Amino acid sequence: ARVAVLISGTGSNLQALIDSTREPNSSAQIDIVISNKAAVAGLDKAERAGIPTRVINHKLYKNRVEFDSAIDLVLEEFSIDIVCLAGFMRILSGPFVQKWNGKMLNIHPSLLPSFKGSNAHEQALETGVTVTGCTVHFVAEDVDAGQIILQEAVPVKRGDTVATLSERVKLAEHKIFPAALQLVASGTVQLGENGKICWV
Amino acid sequence: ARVAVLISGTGSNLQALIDSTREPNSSAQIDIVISNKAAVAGLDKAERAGIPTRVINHKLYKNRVEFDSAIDLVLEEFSIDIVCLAGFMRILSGPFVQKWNGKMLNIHPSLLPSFKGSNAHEQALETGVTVTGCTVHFVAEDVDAGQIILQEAVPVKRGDTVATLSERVKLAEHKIFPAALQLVASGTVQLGENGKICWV
Ligand SMILES: Nc1nc2sc(CCCCc3ccc(C(=O)N[C@@H](CCC(=O)O)C(=O)O)s3)cc2c(=O)[nH]1
Ligand SMILES: Nc1nc2sc(CCCCc3ccc(C(=O)N[C@@H](CCC(=O)O)C(=O)O)s3)cc2c(=O)[nH]1
Ligand SMILES: NCC(=O)N[C@@H]1O[C@H](COP(=O)([O-])[O-])[C@@H](O)[C@H]1O
Ligand SMILES: NCC(=O)N[C@@H]1O[C@H](COP(=O)([O-])[O-])[C@@H](O)[C@H]1O
Repeated sequence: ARVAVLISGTGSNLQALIDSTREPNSSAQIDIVISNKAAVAGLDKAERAGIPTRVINHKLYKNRVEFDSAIDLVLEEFSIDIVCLAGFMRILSGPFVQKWNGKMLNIHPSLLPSFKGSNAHEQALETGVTVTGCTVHFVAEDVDAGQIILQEAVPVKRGDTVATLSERVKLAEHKIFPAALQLVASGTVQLGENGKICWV
Repeated sequence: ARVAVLISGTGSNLQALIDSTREPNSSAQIDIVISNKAAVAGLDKAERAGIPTRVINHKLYKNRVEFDSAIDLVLEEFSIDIVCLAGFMRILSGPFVQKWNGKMLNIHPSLLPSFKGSNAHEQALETGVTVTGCTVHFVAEDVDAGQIILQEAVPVKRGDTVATLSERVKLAEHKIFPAALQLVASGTVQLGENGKICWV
C-alpha cells in the first residue's frame, strides 16, 4: 500500500511511521509527505529519509474544497492508496473525506469519543481525568467521529501539564499509529459495508 | 470514617469494599448497607458480613426528595461520614447531593467523561472503542460529572458483549473503588475549596 503522510509540524508521528514502514515485513511504503505549513521540522525528517515532500499553503487557496483539491492532485500523482494524518491540523472538506472514505487514518491524542478537537490535552487536564490516551481512527466527515482502529490508555500524573502529558501520550501514539497503518495496509482491517470496522 | 454503601443489585463492588475495609490499615469501616430494591444479592453479602441492612423502596415515596430524605435519615442514624454508591441505580436529588458534597463517591463503568448514564457498556460497544474502563468520582448534582478520583483503563476485546466486557471492567472496579475510598477516608484526597480534587 502506497501511503501519503500529511503533517503540520514537528513530525514525531511521521518519524515513527517512517521507522515502522522500513521493517522488512511492512505492508506500507511512504511515498510522499505533504505539509500545509512551510519550514516545519516534519519536512526535514522526510527529506532526511529520502521521501518527497510537498508544501500546500492552505492560506493561498480560495476555500477548503480548492485546497483539498490540490492535496488530492498530489495523491493521484503519487498513486496513493492510504492517507495518514500525522499532526495535520486542518479540517478536510466533505467530498475529499468521502473520496478517501476507508482509506484515510488519523491519530488523535485522546481516548475518543472524549475530548474531540484541537486541544485534547487541555481538555483532559481541565476535566481532571487520571487516564487519557490516544486513538487512531478512520476519517469520516464528522470530525473525530470515524471508526476507531486502535487506542492506548496513558495515565495522567499529578502536576501534569500539556508539555509533560503530550510527551507521555506521544510514546503511545508512536506505537498504535504504525500498528494501525500496518493493519489497514495489510488488509487485516477495513471499513465494512455496514460502514463499521471489519477485522478480516 | 464511617461508611454507608448504597446498592441496587448483585453487590460485587460492595463485596470488594467489605474485603478492603477489613484490612488492618483500612481507614474506612462499613456501618450500613442500603438498597432501594428488596431481595437483591448485595443484601445477602452484607448480612453474611454482619453489616446492618435497610431496604428503602423508592417506589413507595411521593418524589425523589422524600425518598432521599429517608436515606438521609438512616445515614444520620448511623453517623455516616462517607457514602459509596456501588451499583446504586437511582438519581439523587439536588439538596441531598449538596448536603453530601465532597462525601459521596460513585463507581461508573466507563472512562468518564465518555459514556455517561445507565448503559455505559452498551454505548462503549456501539461506539467501537478498543479501550474502556471505570471511574470513581465524587457525586455532584450533574450526573456522572463530579470530580474524578481514580480511573483504570480496560481493553475491549473483539466479540465482546455487555456480559464479557462488564466482567473484565468489574475486575478493575474492585481495585479502584476500595483504593478511592481509602484515599478519601484517610484524608489523602478531598474536594478542594475551588471545588476541584485536592491531594493532601
Ligand atoms: N472532516 C474531517 N476532517 C478532519 S482533519 C482531521 C485531523 C486533524 C483534526 C484536528 C483539528 C480540529 C480542529 C482544527 C482546526 O480548526 N483547524 C483550523 C485552523 C488550522 C490552520 O491554521 O489552518 C482549520 O481547519 O482552518 S484541526 C480529522 C478530521 C475528521 O475527522 N473529519
Ligand atoms: N445527582 C446525581 N445523582 C447520581 S446517582 C449516581 C449513581 C448511579 C448513576 C447511574 C444512573 C443513571 C441514570 C439512572 C436512572 O435513570 N435511574 C432511574 C430508574 C431506576 C429505578 O428503577 O428506580 C431513576 O433514578 O428513577 S441511574 C450518580 C449520580 C450523580 O452523579 N448525580
Ligand atoms: N487533533 C489532532 C492532534 O491534536 N494531533 C496531535 O498533534 C501531535 C503532532 O505531533 P507530531 O507533529 O510530533 O506528530 C500529536 O500528539 C497528535 O496526536
Ligand atoms: N452508572 C452506574 C453503573 O452502571 N454501575 C455499574 O453497575 C455495576 C454494579 O455491579 P455490582 O452490583 O456487582 O457492584 C457495576 O459495574 C457498576 O460500575
